Parts: sequence; structure tokens; C-alpha cells
Amino acid sequence: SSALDKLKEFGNTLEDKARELISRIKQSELSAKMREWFSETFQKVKEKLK
Amino acid sequence: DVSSALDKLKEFGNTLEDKARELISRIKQSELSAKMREWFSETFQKVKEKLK
Repeated sequence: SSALDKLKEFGNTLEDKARELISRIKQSELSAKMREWFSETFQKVKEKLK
Repeated sequence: DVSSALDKLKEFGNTLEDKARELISRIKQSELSAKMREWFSETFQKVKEKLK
């Protein structure tokens, strides 16, 4: 019962860190898809001014 | 002659006038394009900040 409560903590801290990580990535994913979108639009502007 | 010389200077003068306008036109376009690059980056930077 002392071992279990401790493994529970360990389980829960893993669950928290993994969610933490997933949250961070999703933000990096979104932010990069924006950078690509801005660059893309900017590239087609250059092309229209030859 | 010498009207022939003046005729050739006239060409040259007109060619300057055309090339300088050409150049001014090109710059204005480089100005515009760069002021856009500034504005896109600027807007993009403030969006990063709202996504911590």
C-alpha cells in the first residue's frame, strides 16, 4: 500500500508530462503551418512582381 | 555638320530619360515588396506571442 501509492504518483506524473509534451507539439505544429502559409503567400507576391 | 551630333545626343538624352524611369519603376516595386515582407513578418511575430 505504500508501494502502490508511490507507483500511482509515478503513473500520474508520466501522464502529466506526456500531455504536456503533446500540448507543446500541437502548438509547434500549428505555428509552423502558419509560417509556411505566410512564406507561401509571400512567394507568390514576389512572382507577380517578376 | 553638325546637326547630326545633336541628333545623336538627343537619342542619348532620351535613352537616359527612359532608363532612369525604368530604374525608378523597379525600385518602387522593391520598396513595396520589402514593406510587405516587413508587415508579414511583423504580423507573424505577434501571432507567435499569442500562442506562447
